Amino acid sequence: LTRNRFPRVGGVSESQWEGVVFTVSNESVPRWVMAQIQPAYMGLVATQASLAAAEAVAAVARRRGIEVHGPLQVADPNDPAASRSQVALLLSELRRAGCREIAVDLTGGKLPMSLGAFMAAEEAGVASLYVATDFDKHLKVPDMRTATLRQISQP
Amino acid sequence: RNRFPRVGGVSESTVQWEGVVFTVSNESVPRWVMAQIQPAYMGLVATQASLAAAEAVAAVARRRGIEVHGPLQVADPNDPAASRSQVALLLSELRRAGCREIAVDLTGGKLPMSLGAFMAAEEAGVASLYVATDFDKHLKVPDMRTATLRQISQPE
RNA sequence: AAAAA
Repeated sequence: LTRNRFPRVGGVSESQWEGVVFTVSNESVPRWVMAQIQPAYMGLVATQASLAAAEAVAAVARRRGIEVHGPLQVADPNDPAASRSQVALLLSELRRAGCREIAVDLTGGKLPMSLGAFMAAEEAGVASLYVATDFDKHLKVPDMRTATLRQISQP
Repeated sequence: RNRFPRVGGVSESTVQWEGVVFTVSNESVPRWVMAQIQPAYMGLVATQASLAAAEAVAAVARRRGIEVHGPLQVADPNDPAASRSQVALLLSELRRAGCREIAVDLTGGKLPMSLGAFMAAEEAGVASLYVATDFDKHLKVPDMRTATLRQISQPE
């Protein structure tokens, strides 16, 4: 059979990975993951609309001494194939730079961006992560006081 | 090592899928998908919070002659494992009930629910779909008029 | 809030 199999699904990581690749829609959630994981390497995949947010994340990362790859851009946030291709490129680029353990944080972007990132993570044998939060009812944004680093799959 | 040989594309057919399983957050998108695919069977996975919306979808479907399975429930929308288990059961239940071509619509529910549904679809060799819209910047809502059925993955 | 909004 050629059918895919997911032997380890779910769970929580509360720190390890030294590299993280993000799909990007906002800057605050990747900045939180950066503070939790303290990676030495970072990859970023964004859209035209979220490019500025991704550049804000990279600017904070560089001032902490993190090696940043990207932001790479996808032309269509609805297309899972473009996000798969760009995340797979960054995972390869991080590995060729010496990065060992890498995770893909697929929280940001539209669902096809996250699903393409997941497929690229699975094809590379790397873990996929998701930042679970409750919604801040009074500030109308994710409540990062509630943030938990959940694990989607560990190949 | 998993591999995804067929990723992306656009789907336009009222006869390709006999059944659709939804992860549920709202009733509007599943009702749109029902109209487009016109399935004979439907499965539904919900949380305690989205159970009422899933029941609204089921009620509409029953009155159109669709055989509805579920809603099954997951305790936590942030955990992929429960959604994966419940979608896997529904895919099996639909196959046992006579449904030969099933899709999983990933659009609804929290992202971990969708990711669990994707993993169950892949393990069952069934296709995953997404309802793409452009943002209706006038109403600050997804623009349902722009809705197109996207293919996420088509397992071999 | 759970269709990047």
